[PDB]
Amino acid sequence: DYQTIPSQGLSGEICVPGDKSISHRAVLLAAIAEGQTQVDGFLMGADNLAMVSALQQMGASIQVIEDENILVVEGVGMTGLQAPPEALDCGNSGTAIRLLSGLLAGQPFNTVLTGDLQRRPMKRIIDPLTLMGAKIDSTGNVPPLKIYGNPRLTGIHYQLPASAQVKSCLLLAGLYARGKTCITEPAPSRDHTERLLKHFHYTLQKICVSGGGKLKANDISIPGDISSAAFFIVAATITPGSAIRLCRVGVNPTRLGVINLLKMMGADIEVTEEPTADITVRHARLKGIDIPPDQVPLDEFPVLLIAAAVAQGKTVLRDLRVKETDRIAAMVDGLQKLGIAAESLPDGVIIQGGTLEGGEVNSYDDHRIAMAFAVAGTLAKGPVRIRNTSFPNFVELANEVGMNVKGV
Repeated sequence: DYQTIPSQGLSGEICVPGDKSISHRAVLLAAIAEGQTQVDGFLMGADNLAMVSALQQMGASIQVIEDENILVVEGVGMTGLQAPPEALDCGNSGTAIRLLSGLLAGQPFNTVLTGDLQRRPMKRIIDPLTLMGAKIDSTGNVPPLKIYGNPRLTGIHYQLPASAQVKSCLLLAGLYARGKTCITEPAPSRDHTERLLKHFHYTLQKICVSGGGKLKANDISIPGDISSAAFFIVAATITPGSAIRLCRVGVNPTRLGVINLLKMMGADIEVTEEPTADITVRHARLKGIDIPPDQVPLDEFPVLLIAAAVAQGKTVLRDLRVKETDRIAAMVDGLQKLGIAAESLPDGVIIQGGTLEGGEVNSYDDHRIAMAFAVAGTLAKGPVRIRNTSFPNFVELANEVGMNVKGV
């Protein structure tokens, strides 16, 4: 159990842990490039290391210097991946299972993808991979997935009615498809895959990628995870006398949703192949807003709801994926317990700003939810108790900047 006590003000400079999505893509692309790549700021979490283990099972040369957050990867070339002796265990990483599916569909061997993920189905990536020539067995529970490598995939044009997960997977398959693979979508979506492809010298057309190119090694620094940054950003925003600076945080437009929304509420957020920046945040009073639906697709959203809880006025969004709709429900419950008049809507949510109270909330064993209520704990009139890996690191960092969190 995690307890909090009202913060007397956040201050100082901190680095947040490396970006998870970029870490995933950096090691996977580096593994098959030509030459040596050094990865700095690699998120040494369980998920990211599950990806490293899978790649090592397929002949990838990767040194893990866990204490320094570095990887020294010796690429094996686009055609250098080899049949793994056993199932690839993706543990809890729904990203690993999706990217590997895209990477492996077109190899000349069979693979089994295993993991802890069954709530999240993946017909959205299997359908298009199958059109490219993939033979994937996804019957019963998924995971596990059986992939019957098809070393003769063919490029396809595929229409996506705003999903970066599918686009990432298909760009990966496209490296191993004959011809061009083109993905068109209604509006831009996270483009970390496109960026790292360009970082490793592969050419793109903006998006189409062609099978037949060659990834070349190129050192990379993983920017801080703006999704992690967001919690400190909101903490600093709502807590009197706070002024903090988050160093080297990635500020890719496709990930700035929360920052954009906080700015509209009146937050004081100074933002000084992947754009990275320093972010300085100072306490500020917020107003409620109408949240535009196109800003949600740009994981951290739960903590924005905290910012809404302490603003003056009503905050509302009308017109989403199920995963987030579930997280919203968890926030509405928790806020209710802390004296906040919140209410779920079939199309979104409606929060009336007021005054956080001390109390108890249920985190639903979700680190993002627990983190969000830790942030609320900074301003809550009394201790907030939470019944919730990365959160212990979150705890150490929080305490260092004046956000009080005791796992006792």
